[PDB]
Amino acid sequence: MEENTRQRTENYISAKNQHPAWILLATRRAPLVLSALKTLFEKSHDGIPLEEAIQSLSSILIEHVSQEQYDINQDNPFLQASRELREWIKRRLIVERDGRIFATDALEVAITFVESLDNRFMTSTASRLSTVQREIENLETRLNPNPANRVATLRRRISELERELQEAEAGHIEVLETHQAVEHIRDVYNLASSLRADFRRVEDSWREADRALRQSIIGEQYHRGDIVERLLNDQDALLNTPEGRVFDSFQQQLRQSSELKAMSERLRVILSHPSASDALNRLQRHDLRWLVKRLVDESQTVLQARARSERDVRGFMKTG
Amino acid sequence: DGRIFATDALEVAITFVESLDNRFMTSTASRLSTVQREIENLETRLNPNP
Repeated sequence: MEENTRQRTENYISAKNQHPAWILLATRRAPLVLSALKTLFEKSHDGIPLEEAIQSLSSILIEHVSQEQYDINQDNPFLQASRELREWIKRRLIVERDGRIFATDALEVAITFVESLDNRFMTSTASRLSTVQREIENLETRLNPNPANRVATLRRRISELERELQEAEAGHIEVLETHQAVEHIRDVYNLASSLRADFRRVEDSWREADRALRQSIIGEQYHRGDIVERLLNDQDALLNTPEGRVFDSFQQQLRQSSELKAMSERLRVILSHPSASDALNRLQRHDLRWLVKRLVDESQTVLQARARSERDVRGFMKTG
Repeated sequence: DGRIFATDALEVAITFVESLDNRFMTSTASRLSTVQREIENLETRLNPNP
């Protein structure tokens, strides 16, 4: 379909004139600011404390003072860092939240773009095709409701695994070549890293939904009993909004203690293997080593972020 | 050859705006299942002990 094509131009004009990331990319000083921000958050576990961030930013400013054409300050690093950080918060690029600072989704996308723009390592690896093949293999074998097809698929899979077991019993096994392992490690890192990319879009979904709820209530005459069911209706509405729905299923899976613990153990043994150190620098390996911890804590943070809207029912209903 | 094709630059630029509001999402239980399965595969392959 192509009827929307007329409207898409207006949509893109909107995005250009308002969206944070795009506006950032158009600034005369875009690369310097984006690089500074990238470096700042490149070391984060979670939201960084305001003063830790201030120190790091002031130090980084010192490193780039030689770029004098941009009116970069040359006599006061802490004041400059504070001014710039305040401005960036004004740019809707980072959040005045809980004494810490987090990367707005706009910053996430701008980082992904520019960091994926120059001459670099590509977004893929030689192992991507194998992963896609396995994923399609599972997607088809599970979408197919014909039980006959499913049982036949299992009959052949079990035979393949039986071949493998017999081969190993006879004393023959196979392992990855070094560079093959390098590519697989890079593939793992590329995949798992994307899991973090959308938490703070779900956060914004909750924020916008809650602000829309409170905004529509400007009809002070509204029969307040509606919220007795709207308490469930908001949850249902966001449980079909792909953000909240997918995040809820993600939590449902994230609660499988055995699977997450096993995946962490496997990640540990993978990072231990020598090839790991070659595929990734120490920073990336440290990031991946505790990844499960990061996901757990970020999900819990987003939960306690939606928490604000949860109590809003009584704040709306009651008076006295 | 008389035809026209989009350079990689334009491909990436398109991928940028399309990753704005109308973007697709990856923080998914599906993605986690993929990563879990494929990490199992990677570990088992890297294990040399028969």
